[PDB]
Amino acid sequence: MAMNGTITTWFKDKGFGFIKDENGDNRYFHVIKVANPDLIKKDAAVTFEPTTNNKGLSAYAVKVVPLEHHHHHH
Repeated sequence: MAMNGTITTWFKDKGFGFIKDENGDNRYFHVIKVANPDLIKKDAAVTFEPTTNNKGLSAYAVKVVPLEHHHHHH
């Protein structure tokens, strides 16, 4: 459950985006399902577990690769 991919579309207003699976499956992940802060996003690299729409399989512990920089907020 540790695969690499990239963000193809992102809806920050809706709090999720779309990522292409190594398996060729195009599926969406939610900022809540991301282990890294929802305040940190970048399309240049993601690591995630394979999943489907929330009608079948669920997703959790998604990791987005940082740019060696972050900020702390309340």
